[PDB]
Amino acid sequence: GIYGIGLDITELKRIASMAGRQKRFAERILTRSELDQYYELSEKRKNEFLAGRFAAKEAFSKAFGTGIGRQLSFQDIEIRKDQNGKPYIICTKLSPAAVHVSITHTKEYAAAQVVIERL
Amino acid sequence: GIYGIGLDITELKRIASMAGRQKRFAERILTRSELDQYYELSEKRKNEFLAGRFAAKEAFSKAFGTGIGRQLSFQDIEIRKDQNGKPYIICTKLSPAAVHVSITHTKEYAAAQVVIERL
Amino acid sequence: GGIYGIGLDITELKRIASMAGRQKRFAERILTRSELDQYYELSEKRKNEFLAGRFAAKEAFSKAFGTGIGRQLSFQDIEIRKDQNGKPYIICTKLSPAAVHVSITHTKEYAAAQVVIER
Ligand SMILES: [Cl-]
Ligand SMILES: [Cl-]
Ligand SMILES: [Cl-]
Ligand SMILES: [Cl-]
Ligand SMILES: [Cl-]
Ligand SMILES: [Cl-]
Ligand SMILES: [Cl-]
Ligand SMILES: [Cl-]
Ligand SMILES: [Cl-]
Ligand SMILES: [Cl-]
Ligand SMILES: [Cl-]
Ligand code: NA
Ligand code: NA
Ligand code: NA
Ligand code: NA
Ligand code: NA
Repeated sequence: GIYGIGLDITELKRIASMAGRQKRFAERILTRSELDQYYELSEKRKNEFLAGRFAAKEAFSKAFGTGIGRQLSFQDIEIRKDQNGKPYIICTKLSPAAVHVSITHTKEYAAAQVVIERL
Repeated sequence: GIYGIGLDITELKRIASMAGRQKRFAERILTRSELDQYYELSEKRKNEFLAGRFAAKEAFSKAFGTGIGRQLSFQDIEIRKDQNGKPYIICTKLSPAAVHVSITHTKEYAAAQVVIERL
Repeated sequence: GGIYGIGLDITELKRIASMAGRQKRFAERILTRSELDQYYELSEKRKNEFLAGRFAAKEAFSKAFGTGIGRQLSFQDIEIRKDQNGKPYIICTKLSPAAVHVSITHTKEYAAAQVVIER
C-alpha cells in the first residue's frame, strides 16, 4: 500500500535568502552529482535548480515521515532525470521502485510531492 | 488501491480575512482539541495553524469525494501529530490506516494533500 | 497493482492570461472540443480560471504519464470532464485501461493540480 506522502512549496526568494546568508547552504542540500550540474548554471538557474531540489527532498522527507534530521539527510537523497526528462529519486534508505516524485515551478515558487509505497 | 486524492492551497491573507469577517470561524473549522491548541498560539501562529488545518481538511474532503457539507463536516476531521511530528488524520468515517496527509507552508500560503486508499 | 506515476503542477493565472493574449488560439491549443464548449460559456475572468485549471491538470497528468507534453503526449490526448456534481475527472484513451485520479485547486493568483495514475 502507501507508506507515506509528502508535499512542499518553497519560495525562491527564501532560497536566495537562506543561501547567501551562510556560505555552505547549496553544498549541504545537494549531492556531489547534483553540485556538478549546479556549478554549470547561471545565477538565475542556480536558484531555480536549488529550489527544486530543496522542495523535492523536503517532500521526500515528509513522505518518509521524519523530515530532515538525525534519521535522514539531504545527502541521503538524490534527484535525477530519466531519458524522458522525468525526475526520480534514489535514496540509500529504500528501493527506488517504491518512490514517486513530481516537481513543478512558477516564477516565484518551486514545489514537489512524493509518494512512497510499501513493497 | 487508491480511492481518492485531494490537493488544496490556501492564501493566508484570505483566511485572516474570513476570520475577521466571520463569527466563530476558527470554531467552525477546528475540532475541540484543535481549538484548545489554537487558543494558546500568538496571533501570527494562529493564522498559520488555522490555514494549515483548513487546507488539510479541504484536501481530505476532496479525496473523500463529498467535499465539505452535508455528508462531511470540518468537525468530522481532526489532524494530529505523531512522535516524529508527522501529521495524520483521524476521521471515523474510515480507517486511519487508509489515510495519508502532508502539509506545507510558505510565508503567504498553506497547502496540503491527502491520499485515501481502499483497504 | 501499484502506482505508475504522479504529477504536480502550479500555474500562475497571470501567465496564462499573458499567453492567451499574445498568442493565437492558445485556449484552442490546450482544450478539446468539449472543454471549449464549457470555456466559451464563461465570463472573461472565469475563462482564465477555467483555462488555468485545465492547463494545470493536463500538465500534472503529463508529468504522471512520465513524458510531459510533447511528441509522446498532446494536450489534446487529455480531457478533463465533470461528473454529476461538477467535479473533475480525467479521460485519456491513450492510457492503458488504468485508473486515473486528479485534484484541482485554486487561489486568487494560482491554479494547481495533482494526478496519480495507477497501473
Ligand atoms: Cl518557503
Ligand atoms: Cl540526472
Ligand atoms: Cl515531474
Ligand atoms: Cl509566480
Ligand atoms: Cl480522486
Ligand atoms: Cl485561497
Ligand atoms: Cl471533549
Ligand atoms: Cl507532512
Ligand atoms: Cl510566500
Ligand atoms: Cl506558471
Ligand atoms: Cl478523479
Ligand atoms: Na555536500
Ligand atoms: Na484555495
Ligand atoms: Na515552504
Ligand atoms: Na508552472
Ligand atoms: Na478527484
